[PDB]
Amino acid sequence: NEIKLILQQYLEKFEAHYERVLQDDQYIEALETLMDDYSEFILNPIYEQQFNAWRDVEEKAQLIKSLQYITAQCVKQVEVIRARRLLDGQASTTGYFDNIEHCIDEEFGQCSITSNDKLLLVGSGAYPMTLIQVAKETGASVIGIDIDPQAVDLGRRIVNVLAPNEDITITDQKVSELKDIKDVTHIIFSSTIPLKYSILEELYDLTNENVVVAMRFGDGIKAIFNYPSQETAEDKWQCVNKHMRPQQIFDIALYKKAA
Ligand SMILES: CSC[C@H]1O[C@@H](n2cnc3c(N)ncnc32)[C@H](O)[C@@H]1O
Ligand SMILES: N[C@@H](CCN[C@H](Cc1c[nH]cn1)C(=O)O)C(=O)O
Repeated sequence: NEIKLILQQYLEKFEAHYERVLQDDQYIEALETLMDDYSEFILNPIYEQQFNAWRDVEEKAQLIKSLQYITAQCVKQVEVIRARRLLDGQASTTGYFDNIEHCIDEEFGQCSITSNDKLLLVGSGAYPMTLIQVAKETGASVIGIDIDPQAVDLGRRIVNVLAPNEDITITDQKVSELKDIKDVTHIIFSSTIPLKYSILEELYDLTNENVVVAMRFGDGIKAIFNYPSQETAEDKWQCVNKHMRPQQIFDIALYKKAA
């Protein structure tokens, strides 16, 4: 009940900060600072307990749902801002970016992806760290898909700056449109994708029998800055590991073939 205020305050701020950042590139610092606070807020044990204590299903669910959407748009823009800034000759980071760009290597596991493997990232974004960091680290081919053309465009330009000689392709194709989906060994889903589990189910018959999927997600209080986990259809995708990260904004669920 008491916490309710904070979330509605965040929702209003994120709504205001987003509209302001679009029309004027002066309120960037404000948005980045807001996301740095939000990132810290969801990793605070105090507010986690307060959040979990709150019950009222309908109202809470709608509030979480409303927060998921606005923060989705904010992450998109914060990536665009970082992309434009790098292209303008200035590397940068934030509390938010520093949090997530840590354990991108060991999302599947330590020394899991080899040189011969091929990773597919669903929802690459304007600043595709995952593509760049995996490509340079493992020396593997990596693909990125995004429904946003701005993300595709900037993504290609950023890849060209940071990893020009690595095998990195980004398109606006869907999993069904990908020609060499059968050769894909690893698949990462971005947390903030509302159709990620819908595309998971689809990818079963498209992918080979040795494929492994890393689904980024956030349950409980993290669900305000993430789309949560879900049950998967029986005798298809099997959750072999749920990787909770108490100091990171998103957790990881590993899916493999049932046989
Ligand atoms: C900013 S990182 C998140 C990215 O995922 C992308 N995204 C959201 N939903 C989907 C989807 N269903 N398929 C592919 N990419 C998506 C968004 O366009 C955004 O750039
Ligand atoms: N561009 C990024 C992909 C987007 N990263 C976000 C991180 C996040 C989770 N919650 C809030 N922010 C996501 O995984 O949904 C990459 O290359 O990993």
